[PDB]
Amino acid sequence: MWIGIISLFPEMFRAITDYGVTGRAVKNGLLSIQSWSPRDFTHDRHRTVDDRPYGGGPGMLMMVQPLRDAIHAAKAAAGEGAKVIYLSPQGRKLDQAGVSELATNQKLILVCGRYEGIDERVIQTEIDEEWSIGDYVLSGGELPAMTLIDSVSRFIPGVLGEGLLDCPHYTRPEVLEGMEVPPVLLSGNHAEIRRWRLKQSLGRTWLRRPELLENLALTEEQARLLAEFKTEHAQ
Ligand SMILES: Nc1ncnc2c1ncn2[C@@H]1O[C@H](CSCC[C@H](N)C(=O)O)[C@@H](O)[C@H]1O
Repeated sequence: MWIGIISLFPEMFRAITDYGVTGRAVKNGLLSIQSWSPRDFTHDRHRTVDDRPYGGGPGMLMMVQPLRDAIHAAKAAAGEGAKVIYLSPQGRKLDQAGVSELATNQKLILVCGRYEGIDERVIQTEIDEEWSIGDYVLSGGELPAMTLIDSVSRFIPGVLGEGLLDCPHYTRPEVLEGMEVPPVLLSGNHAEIRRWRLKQSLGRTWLRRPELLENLALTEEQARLLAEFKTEHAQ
C-alpha cells in the first residue's frame, strides 16, 4: 500500500509515521506515505492558501490553484488507478465494511481540507470519492486521513503480526479490588470460553447498540445465548 497526502500540515502525519503498528509498517515498507502541501504551490508573497467564498459566508475556503497543483503533483507521482479521496463530513460514513473496500486499493491519494472546505468544482474534477469519519465536525482532514490510514493498514498482511461489539477482556491479577476474572477464562475449556465471549458480545451489543442487532441475522445458538443474557440481566 502506497498513500499520497495533500495537506497544509504534512508534519501532523508523523503521528502515524513514527508510532505503533503504523510506524512499524512504515519502517518495514508495508506502507509508504508522501505528502504534497498546497503551500509549496503558492505564487504570491504571502503564500496564500485560503480564499473567500462566493455568496458570503463564515469562513474561508482553500484557494483553488495551490490546491489543484498539489493534487496534480500527487497524481503525477502515483499514476493510473490511484483512487483520489476527499475527506469530508459530507462523504460516505466510514465503517468496518467500507474500511474493507478501501483496504482493497494499492494506491490512494487523500485530500485534507482546512477552513470551511474546498470548491465544489475541484471535488467534481479532481476527486473519485468523499469519505467521512463520522457525523460530527472537525476543523481539518488530517485526523480523518490518519484515521482512514490507520484502520485500513490493519488489513495489510505484514501489519498486524462481523456485526457485534467485542466482549470484555481480563489480564493479571486474578482479583483486582475484590473483582475476579470470570472463572470460565481461567478453566481451559475452549468452547465454554468461546461461548462466554459470544454471549457477552451479544449482550453488550443489545445493551449499547441495539440497532446493530437488527441488521444481523442471528443463528439459533446466538438467539439462545442472547435470550439467556437478557434473562440473567433482569436479575
Ligand atoms: N467528519 C469529518 N470527516 C472527514 N473530514 C472532516 C470531518 N470534519 C471535518 N473534516 C475535514 O476538515 C475540513 C473542515 S470542516 C468543513 C465543513 C464544511 N462545511 C464542509 O462542507 O466541508 C473539511 O474540508 C474536511 O476535509
